[PDB]
Amino acid sequence: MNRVLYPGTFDPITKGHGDLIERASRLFDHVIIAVAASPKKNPLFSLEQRVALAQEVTKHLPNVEVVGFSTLLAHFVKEQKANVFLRGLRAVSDFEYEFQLANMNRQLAPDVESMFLTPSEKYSFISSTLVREIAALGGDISKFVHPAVADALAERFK
Amino acid sequence: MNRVLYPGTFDPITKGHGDLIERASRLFDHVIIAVAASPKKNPLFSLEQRVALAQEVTKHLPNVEVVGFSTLLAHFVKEQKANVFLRGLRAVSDFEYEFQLANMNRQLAPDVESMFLTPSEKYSFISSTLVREIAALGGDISKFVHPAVADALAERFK
Amino acid sequence: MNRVLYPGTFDPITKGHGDLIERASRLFDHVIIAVAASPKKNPLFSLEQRVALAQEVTKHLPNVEVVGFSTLLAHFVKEQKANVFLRGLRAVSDFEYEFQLANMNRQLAPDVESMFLTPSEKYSFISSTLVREIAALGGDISKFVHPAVADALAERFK
Ligand SMILES: CC(=O)SCCNC(=O)CCNC(=O)[C@H](O)C(C)(C)COP(=O)(O)OP(=O)(O)OC[C@H]1O[C@@H](n2cnc3c(N)ncnc32)[C@H](O)[C@@H]1OP(=O)(O)O
Ligand SMILES: CC(=O)SCCNC(=O)CCNC(=O)[C@H](O)C(C)(C)COP(=O)(O)OP(=O)(O)OC[C@H]1O[C@@H](n2cnc3c(N)ncnc32)[C@H](O)[C@@H]1OP(=O)(O)O
Ligand SMILES: CC(=O)SCCNC(=O)CCNC(=O)[C@H](O)C(C)(C)COP(=O)(O)OP(=O)(O)OC[C@H]1O[C@@H](n2cnc3c(N)ncnc32)[C@H](O)[C@@H]1OP(=O)(O)O
Repeated sequence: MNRVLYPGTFDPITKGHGDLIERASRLFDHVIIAVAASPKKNPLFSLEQRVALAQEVTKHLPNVEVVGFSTLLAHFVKEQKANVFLRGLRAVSDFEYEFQLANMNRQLAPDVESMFLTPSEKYSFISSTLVREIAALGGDISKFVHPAVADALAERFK
Repeated sequence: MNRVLYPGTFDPITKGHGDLIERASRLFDHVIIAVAASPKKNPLFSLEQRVALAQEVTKHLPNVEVVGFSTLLAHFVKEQKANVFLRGLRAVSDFEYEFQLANMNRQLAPDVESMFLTPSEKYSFISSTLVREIAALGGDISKFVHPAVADALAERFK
Repeated sequence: MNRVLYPGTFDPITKGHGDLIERASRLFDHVIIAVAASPKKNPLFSLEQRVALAQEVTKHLPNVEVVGFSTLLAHFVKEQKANVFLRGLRAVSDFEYEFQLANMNRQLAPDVESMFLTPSEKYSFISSTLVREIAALGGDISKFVHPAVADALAERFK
C-alpha cells in the first residue's frame, strides 16, 4: 500500500494544489494533506482555517484526508506512517529548494521517498502569495481558487 | 497609439530602469512609469519620494509621464487606458516570476499586452536592493544611479 | 601571497562552509572567515557566538582565522588586506545573485578578485536556514554541522 503525504502551508489552498491532489488521489491508496503551521511565514489564515478550507476543497475525494501539524516534517511523516512525500514542481524555482528539501529529508527520514508532480499547465503560475495580494487589493481571484476559498479571502480583507 | 505602462516599486529608480525608460520612450508614443506603493516591501523611500525621483530622472523625456498608485495593477492600467505592460529582464533573474506575473495579469487584464526589454550590459547586475544596502553602509552608489538619486540616498541615511 | 576572504552570515556555520574552508586553506596562504553582522536577517546567533562557532570549527587549520564585522564588505576587505573574495555556491542557489554581488563589488573594490568554489556533493545541499529550522523543531542536525554547532543549537532551543 502507498500512503502519500502532501505537506504545505496552503495559505490558502489554490486550484494549483487541488489539481495535484486530484491527480494524487487517483494514483495512491491514501493521500494526506499535511498543513504546516508555518508561524515564520505569518500566515494570512490560521492553521485551523487552512485545514478547514483544504477539507472543503477535497471533500469529494474519499481517500484524501487533511490534518494540520506544527512539528518537524520528517518526524510527522513517520508519525503518519506515509512512505511518499508529494511536492509540486511548477516552473521553475524553487525546485532547487525542493531538491535541497528532499536531500535533507532523506537524511532524517531515509525510508520515505520524495516524489514530484507538475500541475496541469492551466493551473501552473498560480501562487498563493499572488492570490493573497490580488484579494487584498480587491481583485477577482475566482479563476485561481475554489469558491469557498474565494469567499474566505474576500471576507478576510473586510 | 500604444500607451505603455511600466510598473515597479522603484526604490529608488536606478540606471537600469533609466536605461529601459530611455529605450521605451524611443519605441512608444506614451510611456507611463507606474510607481507601486508596495507596502509589503517596506520601501526605503516614500511613494511620494519615489515618484519625485522618477519624475526627475525622466523629465527630459516628453513622451514619458510618472504616477504613483496603490491599487491593483490590473485595475490601474485600465484607468490609465494603457494597452501594453513593460517589464525589464536582467540575469536570470526574477524571470520565472515575470511569466507567472504576466500569466495572472493576462487573466485579470486580457486586453493588455505584456512585453519585455533588456538593459545594456553596463546596467545589468544593478539591483535597487543592493543599492539600498550599499548606501546604508556608506558605500558609494553614484555609479549605479542618477545624481538626484545619489543625493537622496545620501540624505536618506543622515 | 594571496589572502582570501570568505564572507557570510554563518548562522550557524555548517559542514557546507567547512568543506569550502578546508579546500581554501590548502590553496591559500591565508584564509579569513569574515562573519557579517547582518542585522536585517535577525540571526539566531549573535555575531560573537557565530564568530566563536566559526573559530571552533576551524582552529585546527593554522592559516585560517575568523573575524566578525558590521561594515560594508567592500571597505572591510580593504581593512583586512585581502585581494580575493571567496564565495561558495551551495549547489545551484542563484549564481546570478553572486554575479550581481561580484560585479557591484568590482565597482567598490576594483583590486579584489571574486572567486567561487563548489562544495563536495555530500555537503552541497546543506542550508544553514534549514538547519536552524530543523533544530528548532527538535530534529537531529548532527549530519549537517560540526559537534560544537550541534551542541550550541541544542542549548539554544530548550
Ligand atoms: C528538512 C525539513 O524537514 S524542513 C524543516 C523546516 N520545517 C518543517 O519541517 C515543518 C514543515 N514545513 C513544511 O511542510 C512546508 O510546507 C515546507 C517547508 C515543506 C514548504 O513550504 P510551503 O508551505 O510548501 O510553501 P512554499 O515553500 O511552497 O511557498 C508557498 C508557495 O508555494 C505554493 N505552495 C504552498 N504549499 C505548497 C506545497 N505543499 N506544494 C507545492 N506548492 C506549494 C503556493 O502556491 C505558494 O505560492 P508562492 O510561491 O507565490 O508563495
Ligand atoms: C498579479 C500581479 O500582477 S500582482 C497583484 C497584486 N499586487 C498589485 O497589483 C501591485 C501592483 N504593482 C506590482 O505588483 C509591482 O509593481 C511589481 C511586483 C509588478 C513590481 O515590483 P518590483 O518593482 O519588480 O520589485 P522587485 O524587488 O521585485 O524588483 C526586482 C528587481 O528588479 C528592479 N526593478 C524594480 N522595478 C522594476 C520593474 N518595473 N521592471 C524591471 N525591474 C524592476 C529592481 O531594481 C529590483 O531589484 P531588487 O530585486 O534587488 O530589489
Ligand atoms: C558586498 C557588498 O558590499 S553588497 C552589500 C551587502 N552587504 C554588505 O556589504 C555587508 C556584508 N554582508 C555579507 O557579507 C553577507 O554575508 C552577504 C550578503 C554578502 C551574503 O549573505 P549570506 O551569508 O550568503 O546569507 P544568505 O542570505 O545566502 O543565507 C545564509 C545562507 O547562505 C550560505 N552561505 C553563507 N555565506 C556563504 C558563502 N560565502 N558562500 C556560499 N554560501 C554561503 C549558508 O549556507 C546559508 O544557507 P541558507 O541560504 O539556507 O540560509
